[PDB]
Amino acid sequence: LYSEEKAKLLREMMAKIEDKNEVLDQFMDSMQLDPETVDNLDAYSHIPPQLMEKCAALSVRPDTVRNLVQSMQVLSGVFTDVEASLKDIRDLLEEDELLEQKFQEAVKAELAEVRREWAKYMEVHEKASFTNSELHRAMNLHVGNLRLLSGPLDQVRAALPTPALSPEDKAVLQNLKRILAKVQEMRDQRVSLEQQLRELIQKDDITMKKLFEEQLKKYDQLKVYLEQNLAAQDRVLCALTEANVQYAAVRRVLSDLDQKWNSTLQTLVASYEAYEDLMKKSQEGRDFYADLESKVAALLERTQSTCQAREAARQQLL
Repeated sequence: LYSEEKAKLLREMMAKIEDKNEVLDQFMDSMQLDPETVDNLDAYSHIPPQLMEKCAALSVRPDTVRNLVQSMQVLSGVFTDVEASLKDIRDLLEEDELLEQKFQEAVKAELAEVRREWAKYMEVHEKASFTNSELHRAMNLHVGNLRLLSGPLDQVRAALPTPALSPEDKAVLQNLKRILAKVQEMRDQRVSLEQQLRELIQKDDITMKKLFEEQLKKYDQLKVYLEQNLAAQDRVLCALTEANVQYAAVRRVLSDLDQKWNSTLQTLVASYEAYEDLMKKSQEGRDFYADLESKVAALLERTQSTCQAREAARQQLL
């Protein structure tokens, strides 16, 4: 009979709180602003734990970059050596063709096999070259980062981009977080006063009927506090929207800085995680081209021997 009056008072107050909260949420969500402001600033200067983990892990095996680069050195040397031997085989064969035509104007089997093997190894080198150039491209892609993670930490941190906000921008941000703090305080106060109202309503058990006009007076104070809370919103929203206007540009800046930070970090992680593959593919190249160099050097020997034997067999001229 009297709980219905309290339920009415509570209903009115909850209607007001719900409307105001609704508009507030529309503005706040429309501004992409949250009391957990995405200004970070602190984050930009702190090396990510996972990165420092990777650095410390590289400090236990300091022959990473060294062994990789040296492997690529050997590989390159064998590469150009193979090219040189192939060229020498070609030259010897063309000289033999010349001498054979001269001899034949004024007057085998092994030679054909040699020529075929030469074309064969020329093609093998041709196809492997793509693999090799891909390996060099990966080397360029990752070696610098692998060398950065293997060095001092201050350089790893130096690689990360940092803000350079003018003092004006700093003031703008501080004002924005001040107003956002006021909004948060206002919301916490709103929920707190709500719970105080519910608590006093629930425990208010009473025992002509004008007594209601007297016993409902115990809510007048909480109603004053709540009206003050709800009526202060429009102004703090005006201030917050003005500050946000002054904040759009710094938002742009710090957003681009965020994405650059993340891209840098991701590239460094990618290089660290690619090292192993780099090493195994470099070892594969070294094996492939050590064997190929072996076969091409043997072919060169047999070419010299066969062309010398042909030029010697041209003794009919004696």
